[PDB]
Amino acid sequence: EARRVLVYGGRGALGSRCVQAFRARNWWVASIDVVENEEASASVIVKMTDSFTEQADQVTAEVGKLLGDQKVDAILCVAGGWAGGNAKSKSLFKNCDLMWKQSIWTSTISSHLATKHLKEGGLLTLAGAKAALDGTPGMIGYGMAKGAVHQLCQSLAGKNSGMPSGAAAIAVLPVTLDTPMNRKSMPEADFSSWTPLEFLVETFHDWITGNKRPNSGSLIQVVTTDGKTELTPAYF
Amino acid sequence: EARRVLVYGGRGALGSRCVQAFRARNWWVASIDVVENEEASASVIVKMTDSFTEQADQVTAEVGKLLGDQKVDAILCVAGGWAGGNAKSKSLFKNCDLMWKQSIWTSTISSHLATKHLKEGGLLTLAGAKAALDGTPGMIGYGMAKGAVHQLCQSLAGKNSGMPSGAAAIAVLPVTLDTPMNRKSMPEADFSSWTPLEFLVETFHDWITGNKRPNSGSLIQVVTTDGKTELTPAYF
Amino acid sequence: EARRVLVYGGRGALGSRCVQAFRARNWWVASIDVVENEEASASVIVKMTDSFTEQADQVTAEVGKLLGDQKVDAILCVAGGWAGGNAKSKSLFKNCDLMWKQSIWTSTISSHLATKHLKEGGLLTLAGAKAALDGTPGMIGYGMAKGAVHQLCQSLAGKNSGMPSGAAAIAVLPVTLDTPMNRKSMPEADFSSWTPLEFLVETFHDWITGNKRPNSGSLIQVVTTDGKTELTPAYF
Amino acid sequence: EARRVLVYGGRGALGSRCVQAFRARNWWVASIDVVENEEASASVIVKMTDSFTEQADQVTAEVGKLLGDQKVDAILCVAGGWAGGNAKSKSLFKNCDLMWKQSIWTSTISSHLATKHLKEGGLLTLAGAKAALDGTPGMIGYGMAKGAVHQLCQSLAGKNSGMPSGAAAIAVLPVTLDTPMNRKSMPEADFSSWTPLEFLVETFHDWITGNKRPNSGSLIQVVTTDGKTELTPAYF
Ligand SMILES: NC(=O)c1ccc[n+]([C@@H]2O[C@H](COP(=O)([O-])OP(=O)(O)OC[C@H]3O[C@@H](n4cnc5c(N)ncnc54)[C@H](O)[C@@H]3O)[C@@H](O)[C@H]2O)c1
Ligand SMILES: NC(=O)c1ccc[n+]([C@@H]2O[C@H](COP(=O)([O-])OP(=O)(O)OC[C@H]3O[C@@H](n4cnc5c(N)ncnc54)[C@H](O)[C@@H]3O)[C@@H](O)[C@H]2O)c1
Ligand SMILES: NC(=O)c1ccc[n+]([C@@H]2O[C@H](COP(=O)([O-])OP(=O)(O)OC[C@H]3O[C@@H](n4cnc5c(N)ncnc54)[C@H](O)[C@@H]3O)[C@@H](O)[C@H]2O)c1
Ligand SMILES: NC(=O)c1ccc[n+]([C@@H]2O[C@H](COP(=O)([O-])OP(=O)(O)OC[C@H]3O[C@@H](n4cnc5c(N)ncnc54)[C@H](O)[C@@H]3O)[C@@H](O)[C@H]2O)c1
Repeated sequence: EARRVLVYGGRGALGSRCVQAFRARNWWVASIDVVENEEASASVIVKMTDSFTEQADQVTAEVGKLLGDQKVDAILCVAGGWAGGNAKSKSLFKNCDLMWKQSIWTSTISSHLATKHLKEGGLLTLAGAKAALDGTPGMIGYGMAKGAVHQLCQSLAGKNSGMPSGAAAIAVLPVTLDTPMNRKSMPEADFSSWTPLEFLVETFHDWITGNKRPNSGSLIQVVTTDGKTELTPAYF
Repeated sequence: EARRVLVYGGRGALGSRCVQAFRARNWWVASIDVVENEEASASVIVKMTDSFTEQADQVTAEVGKLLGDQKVDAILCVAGGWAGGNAKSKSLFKNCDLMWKQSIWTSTISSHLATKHLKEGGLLTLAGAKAALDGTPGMIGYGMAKGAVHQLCQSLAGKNSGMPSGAAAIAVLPVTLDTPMNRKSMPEADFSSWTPLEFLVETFHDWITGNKRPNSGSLIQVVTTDGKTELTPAYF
Repeated sequence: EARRVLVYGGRGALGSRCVQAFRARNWWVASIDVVENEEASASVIVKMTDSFTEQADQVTAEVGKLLGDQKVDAILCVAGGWAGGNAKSKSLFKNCDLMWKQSIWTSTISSHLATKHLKEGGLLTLAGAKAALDGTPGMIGYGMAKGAVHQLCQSLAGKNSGMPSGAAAIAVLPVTLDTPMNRKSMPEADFSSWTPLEFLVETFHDWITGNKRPNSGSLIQVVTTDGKTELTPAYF
Repeated sequence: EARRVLVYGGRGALGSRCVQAFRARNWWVASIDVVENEEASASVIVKMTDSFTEQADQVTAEVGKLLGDQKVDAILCVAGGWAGGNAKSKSLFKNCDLMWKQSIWTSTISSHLATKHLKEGGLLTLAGAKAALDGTPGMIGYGMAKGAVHQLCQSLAGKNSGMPSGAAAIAVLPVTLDTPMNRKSMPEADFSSWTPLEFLVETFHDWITGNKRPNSGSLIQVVTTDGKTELTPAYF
């Protein structure tokens, strides 16, 4: 059930594949990002600023004029990334602002675009990370941004949150996805414990089209061991 | 057993009461807030800026000079505030920008200053909220903020976080505090279910001065019933 | 407010999604169909027979054993199915026999169990159709099978019926539920007028957890215009 | 203006009287029922079976053999009966089954026979009931069955049901007919209200001979107050 999709983080490794395969199946796919994704039906360009309200208003404004009264089947917020740093760090403040702008800013503008552009029965997927289900001493910024996003699921799953009737919020919780960049930077890493980008496209495919879709509020873990990926509930 | 205290959020309702209880015991108290505290030993002024890196680098420069080589006993992060609104509200991006600046920008800089300026065995307290242990649909922004602080507290409590030996990070999680503004906003409320500011200040002295302090990464729910307040832990 | 639910029709398209969401809500869901449902907490297997009292006594008996002295919060009766044909049709006697078996046999056994097994205050939902509120000249068996279910919903709402005190028998009148088979079967159709199953699962959830439940003997029309689904009262 | 007629249920209280009277007129009258009516020109005897398709294929092929190329002028389907019991009852299933057999099966086979045999401009009359225009809590099987017959009658009045051009299907809906066994089961009732079979043979005869005929799909309530009996439209 799905010929309309919004991918926040459209040019980034996983979002890019979601743009590629939903077009291979003739869905209209649109990419919200800091750059244009030429393979998308359309791209919306996010404005670099320090003002959350200023980037928030320009993005919500231009998805306004692009969709008009067209609702979407799914918004997949897959924007995100990584920066390390413990609390004693040099870089703690540079990385915290990078992380907050990458997951807490993007998941909050997407949530709003959900309450306005999203179908009843539709789907908002949020980008969590399983590291954050506990203390992340070595990456304050990361854990904080993604633990914020897991609390946000619980809230959109809540009575009177703004989510369209029958639509759902599901935070996907990876350990390490498997991108060319990750392979380049973490060379001697067991790539067989990284999830393939395709298993998440496959998963958003079943979920978007009613197939075995998990309750709103759901924090779904994605663990790959030796090539085999597993989806497991986490409870907040 | 303690004498040197930082209060982040020093001119707020709990912040002022901490300067007063402690100043009148002849503790050295410095206040950090966007304005001055004439009843504190010292005042650091927080520069209004949308740049988290602007403000952090500043507070860490000014606190860093005040203290020089003196390790303080306890840093109390009691900055904060409150703003409602679900994902559909029009003022959401503004109300989220406030709640992150008051609760996410301030609890992070205080985690940083604690790795740099805190005594071995000393204490950092962060201000969380019991409401955000669950989903907060009627207040998207506020539960992201406080949800991120409960996660930060788990992080500082762990291996190689940056905290000094024997130093505890503890999050206090109130349901409602008895303030003049709560009275004036929720005028027809049952004020006996509110936690009196004085309970927390009596509690901050007990944990500060060695007597009865809990573990680092403790989330301590603060609940007051018919004037009687008990404290009970939450697990993450 | 509901943990125990019987889904008469547990393997069909809508009743299936009801065993999924409610077991993921850790409710006790017992499927009642012509085949076991492996996701349910229980299965009563309806023995195929041209004798009404044989199907009706083996179901009442197997469900009567399965629960014993326990009462259930709800009996969702979503069994039904469809076949066409006018009064001249050579498939008339086959189709008619199947529709009266799928909707009158199952509605009358679900009634009877509610009087014996529905918790005081509980829900029974019967499966109806918007179509059958007027004449159905192209599907005689169907409009005559649903129309009898609409008249049953009223009799249950009547004084001295057997219905448990405080309980409600509500009927649901859909035009087209969006489902797998309807997209494989009706393929150039406008899906924007088709109800997403996830909206009826959420509604069943409201009505079962006491929230916005309509009165007993209500004919609720479910109608989706442009993706927005609405519930309106029909009067018999 | 009419001389061949089938009387379905033709051996029962109004069924017998339509035979006797249309015969006093010399109309060729055929009686369908589970015993032969020796007063009519030809009697079909319905096989007592559980399979709807077994009985329906047998009654259709016997009426079919008897008439061959002959179109009839009016099928008066006056078969039926009565049984009590609300949804909690012991006898619920037996009587539901009996009432479906008597009033739902018989009426669906009449309708298939009118499309095959009724003349253009001819008449099909179905036995409905005032009681079932609303809920019937004490008699669940009876109101389901008669509620099924009211719907069928709008379906047959509709476009391409298969009814011969100009023909009509009109449901008659009594409160109580004055019958001998009604006098035995109800010995003290005010019979001045019990409609007399006679008034419906008088009326069937007018409708059959085009005199003041209701439109097709009309539902005629028949209410007798104290010696006059009025026919008034009911609506779906
Ligand atoms: N190895 C992993 O990729 C990995 C590991 C753990 C968790 N997950 C998480 O799941 C999600 C999917 O993984 P990913 O590889 O696609 O992340 P990613 O880093 O590859 O994608 C980042 C996207 O965010 C965009 N961008 C950055 N800030 C933006 C902003 N404020 N507004 C609009 N665009 C912005 C970038 O242009 C980019 O398209 C991520 O959020 C990630 O943190 C992934
Ligand atoms: N009923 C309540 O007031 C209540 C209930 C539950 C939780 N809390 C939480 O408990 C804590 C203390 O309670 P409070 O009522 O005294 O709050 P408060 O607002 O009265 O005091 C906090 C002070 O922190 C300052 N602060 C805001 N932004 C800052 C920034 N960017 N840099 C430095 N300081 C900044 C504000 O100026 C304010 O004066 C807060 O974290 C609050 O959210 C309060
Ligand atoms: N588009 C639609 O699917 C649509 C439209 C209008 C109304 N409805 C009505 O809403 C209800 C649910 O829709 P649906 O698509 O899920 O129906 P469905 O046909 O897909 O499912 C009916 C299920 O109940 C079972 N059922 C049939 N006879 C049974 C019996 N005698 N004993 C026990 N179970 C029996 C069937 O085996 C099947 O698993 C149906 O009753 C249907 O009539 C559906
Ligand atoms: N008090 C009333 O007389 C009254 C009230 C309301 C409605 N009506 C309805 O009007 C109709 C005619 O009135 P009635 O009193 O003469 O009913 P009746 O019981 O006296 O006669 C009905 C006849 O239909 C036959 N019928 C039952 N099963 C049949 C079958 N399987 N195949 C063919 N025919 C079958 C019965 O054998 C019987 O011969 C009935 O259906 C009745 O329910 C009558």
